[PDB]
Amino acid sequence: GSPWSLSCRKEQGKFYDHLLRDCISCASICGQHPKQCAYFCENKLR
Repeated sequence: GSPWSLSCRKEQGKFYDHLLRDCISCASICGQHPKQCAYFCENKLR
């Protein structure tokens, strides 16, 4: 269905950035990440 197939899982939490077409993490960008990674370090959680 979706284009989510070339993603990579190095840690427990991660995500796929379309605009980048690559697999980006959420913990590595804590504090300066999109809304998708809000569940890691943001109002959604912290």
